Amino acid sequence: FEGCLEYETQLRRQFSLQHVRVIPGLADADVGGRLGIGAAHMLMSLLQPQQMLAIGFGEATMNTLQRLSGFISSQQIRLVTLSGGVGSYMTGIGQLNAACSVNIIPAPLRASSADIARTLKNENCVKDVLLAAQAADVAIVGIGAVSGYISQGEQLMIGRKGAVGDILGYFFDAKGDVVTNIKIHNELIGLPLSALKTIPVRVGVAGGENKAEAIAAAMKGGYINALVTDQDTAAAILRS
Amino acid sequence: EGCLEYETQLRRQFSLQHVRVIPGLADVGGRLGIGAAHMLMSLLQPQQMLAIGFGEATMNTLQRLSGFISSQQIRLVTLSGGVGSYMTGIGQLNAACSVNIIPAPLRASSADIARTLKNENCVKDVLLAAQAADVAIVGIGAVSGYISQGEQLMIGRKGAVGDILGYFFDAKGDVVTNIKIHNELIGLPLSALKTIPVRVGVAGGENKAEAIAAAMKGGYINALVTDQDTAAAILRS
Repeated sequence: FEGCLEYETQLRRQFSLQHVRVIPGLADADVGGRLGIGAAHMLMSLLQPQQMLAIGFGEATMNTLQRLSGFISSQQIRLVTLSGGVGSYMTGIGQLNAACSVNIIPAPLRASSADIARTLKNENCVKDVLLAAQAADVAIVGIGAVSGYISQGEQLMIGRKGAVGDILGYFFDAKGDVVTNIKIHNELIGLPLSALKTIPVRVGVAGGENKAEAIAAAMKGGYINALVTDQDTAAAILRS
Repeated sequence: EGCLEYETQLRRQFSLQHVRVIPGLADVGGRLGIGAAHMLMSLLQPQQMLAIGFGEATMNTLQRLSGFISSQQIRLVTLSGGVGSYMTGIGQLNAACSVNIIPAPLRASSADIARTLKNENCVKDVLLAAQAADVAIVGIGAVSGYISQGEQLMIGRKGAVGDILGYFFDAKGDVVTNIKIHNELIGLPLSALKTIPVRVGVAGGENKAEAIAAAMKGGYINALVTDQDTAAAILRS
């Protein structure tokens, strides 16, 4: 039969990934903390001293930063937020050393209207951070699945419009294309997915079998070109 | 030293609640941080809320207060936008500390944009939290890069002597009313800061005496941490 190493090889070839790690399904520990540890080990090998790491929001990325905090200080890694929201990055940034360089988009995650988001993106202190993010060497993001900032109603319509998952709040369909008649898209302050693709090494950290279709789609769209996930999710991706 | 005597005079002359005057007597700003952290350690009860301004005296203070903030579970909230400008201070706390940050720039490119930003739910929520704080800790600037060299010159021409949180006031302590940066700032205005019951100003340097006196006369702070020479200067203001 087949195990984690074989799932890594298959994922790597099937989605043309640059790096993949697949962690075993059960252990004496919950998946999400173990995803963090694994994403952290992958980033430690990928990042060179003084390089720049763009970070998304969410529990998996915040767990990852925690595990990476020592390497971040020791290796002088500069962190930059991929999205607005400020406070949503504090569980991961809090663990860092005071001398660590962190560049934070000083704006909300989501504006109340598209005109307001467009205004805020043009504010110099925000535009500067958006450019810095797009220029990073490596990115780490979570991946949400349609299976705080979005109402129940919006979530239901996002799904009716064919979204399967999101990165940074931007929703894409089963083929990996951004769903284009979704209003939240034009209201978000951070980097759009088309800009995220500038970053050369884009690591998704995500798991739960429920997320298989979203993770697959994210790779088919090109948004991530490296993956950290778990055994069961990997299997499900491969049959997607 | 003559420190207790300056404390008494300052307290009486400006009707202050608490005052500390540190010896003259070389690392001034470092010792003001110590001073103001000590004052805050005696004022804050467990789980109370501290509103913080930006600048180095305040960020210094925060470093020295960091273990008190953990063990007494002090909740921190930013008085202004800017985010990045608070990071040297908050980086020094651990990750179980509660820190509520205004998610917006310090200054918008126009007053309409400031006003739009202040009405965003996520900004407005933090502004209210800030105004509801138990104690505040701010620096005081003296007219003696969020602002042009050109702007700074016109701000002095308009009769400002000093600022708190980028809000400039004249020698009597009144907010200078024809300065457009005021309507571009995202944070709490000074009139709102005055809701907070204990408002501690931490500032020193003889050149700041006029600004510091004025801040007191306008009621923006009602507690002060400063150094001996500055105290002597304020009192002769």
